[PDB]
Amino acid sequence: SKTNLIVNYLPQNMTQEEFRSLFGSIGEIESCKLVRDKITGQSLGYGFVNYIDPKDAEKAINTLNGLRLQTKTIKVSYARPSSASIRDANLYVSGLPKTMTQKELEQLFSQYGRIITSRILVDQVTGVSRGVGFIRFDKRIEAEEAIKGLNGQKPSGATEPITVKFA
RNA sequence: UAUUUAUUUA
Repeated sequence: SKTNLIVNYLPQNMTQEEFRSLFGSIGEIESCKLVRDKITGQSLGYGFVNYIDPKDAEKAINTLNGLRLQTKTIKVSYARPSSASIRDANLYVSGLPKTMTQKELEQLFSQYGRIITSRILVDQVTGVSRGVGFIRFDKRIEAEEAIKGLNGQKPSGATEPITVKFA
């Protein structure tokens, strides 16, 4: 992209001043906004930062993505143009073979579009995959196509079909 | 089985 970034997985405890201070350390900011619930005013876990110089947005991604704050590992990337088309593109998947890795899950789902995020849930105790997870596509239409082409199907070597639905 | 609960901001 260019100068506008979206920062995800922000700690519930982080303040906008800390937000601006952390990203302000990279370079001049034209504006930034820790997103908050319109009624409660509490942080929603993410925010945006728009740099003056695109080279700084690049440096922000290169240096701050993966930074661990409190219980979070923040993610820094380019904000896609705000559009209703990117909303509601998150899927809930179950029945996956527990042998499946996240790399394989994305390879499976990527046939239908650009993946923004993927996550396979694991058991705290045994540590074994639970065969469930989430996949968020770039476009709602891509998620709809994945539901149609993957719900009730059996992946590559699977013996059991999987369920795909909007989160 | 709902995520590092929560990726598009008067």
